[PDB]
Amino acid sequence: VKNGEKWMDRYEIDSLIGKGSFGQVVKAYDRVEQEWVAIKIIKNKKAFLNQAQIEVRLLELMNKHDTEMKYYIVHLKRHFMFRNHLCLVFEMLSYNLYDLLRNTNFRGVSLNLTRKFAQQMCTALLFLATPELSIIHCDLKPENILLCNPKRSAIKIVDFGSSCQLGQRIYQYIQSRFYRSPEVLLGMPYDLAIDMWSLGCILVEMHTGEPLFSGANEVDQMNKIVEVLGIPPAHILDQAPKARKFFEKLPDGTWNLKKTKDREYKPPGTRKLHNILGVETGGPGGRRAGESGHTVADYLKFKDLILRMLDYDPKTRIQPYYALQHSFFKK
Ligand SMILES: Nc1ncc(Cl)c2sccc12
Repeated sequence: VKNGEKWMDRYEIDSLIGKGSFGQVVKAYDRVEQEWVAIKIIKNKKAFLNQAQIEVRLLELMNKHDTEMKYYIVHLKRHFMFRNHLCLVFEMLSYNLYDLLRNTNFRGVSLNLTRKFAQQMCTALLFLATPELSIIHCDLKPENILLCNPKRSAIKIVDFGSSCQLGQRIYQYIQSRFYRSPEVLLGMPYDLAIDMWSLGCILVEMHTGEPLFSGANEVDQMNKIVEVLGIPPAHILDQAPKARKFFEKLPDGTWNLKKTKDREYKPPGTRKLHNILGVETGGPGGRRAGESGHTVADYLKFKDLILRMLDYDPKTRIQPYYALQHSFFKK
């Protein structure tokens, strides 16, 4: 595909926006609606297609509801088949929250702009919790969240390439390693709560500039989580099929971390979030200090809400509705 190309008397190709594992996305001009659109083209094999067909069904299912909460999700306009390649057409958006982080030289955005991103994102999760919908994203992270307009702070979610309805699971190795939840590490079955774990991890990083849990492999990842939150509740490890990839059971019935050939890893639960945020010490690297809106009383409300998102037990973890009513959002 090259600049100039006309497709079936309607779409005029301009350029490549993005690559992917699924195929290519492009910038084209529609002559019926007379507006610019983004076209995502699937690679021509039996494998990507079948998943794509699911992506389309899940998007259409969402277009049918018309609530005040569906406006935090990218809008799908059309789909059609051409030169044996499934093609999806969406509205144009701006750059993503990773580029944004990279333009601060990884120093982070304000608490006040962090709050505005969290509010919008808790709303989108509450929309997918609609009983007649019940959708799990399975791949939340900065790259998959886009600004609506480069002048403004409105956002929307994209890439429903891994998504699945409650009780329709295909794979067990899902999510991006940095944003993977403890139940998926322990090979247990998953519901909607895994997307709320990812949000916690994302929000911390948008204020500090660096990831919360940056593992180089599955064993590395779990150890950087025990550093902050300690050993998980016994009742959970006793059901988890891959609990002995990370821990050991004792005669009385208590668990501990496994052996390892030693220059890293602090003791369980001693890397308190308290210092990762710099609550009583003027923010990350005390870079705020002078700055107004970054008072100690506002920092404790952020700390409390993050720690409700990083509960090990997914039955007792906080849900979209109750998070929108937290003291951190109160005026
Ligand atoms: N600019 C964009 N608008 C919409 C979508 Cl879905 C995508 S995917 C890559 C860039 C981009």
